[PDB]
Amino acid sequence: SDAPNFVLEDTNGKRIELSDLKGKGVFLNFWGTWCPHCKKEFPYMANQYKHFKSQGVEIVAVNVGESKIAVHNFMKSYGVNFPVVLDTDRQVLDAYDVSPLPTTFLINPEGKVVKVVTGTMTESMIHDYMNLIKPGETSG
Repeated sequence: SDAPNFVLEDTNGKRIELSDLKGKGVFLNFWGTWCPHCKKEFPYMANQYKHFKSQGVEIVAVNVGESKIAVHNFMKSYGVNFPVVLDTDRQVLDAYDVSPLPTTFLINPEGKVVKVVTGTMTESMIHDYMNLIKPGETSG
């Protein structure tokens, strides 16, 4: 049930450790630039993140070991506005035993995996999933 801890660099070179996000809900995505689901769902995530960032939900979109350039090109094409990290050796992918691409893990403020999602997600499902993990209620 507990999300394995990991440390990866984001696309700006910043160290991101999962446990440094305790107290927040984490929408943890594993994805590749070629994935039909990701091309569709990344824009929905980016629109939802505009609302949920200020409700204590963080997104960590773990790319499965593709190049910096391929990742950058995808992020620009799909308007990504949330943290993307590079699982350069697929170590984290292996720790989470991820099969289909993509896979999403809903992690609560305590670091517990509350749902694993491999199906297609509408923007509404993404909204409800972020609600499922946000730390209580935050005032406007």
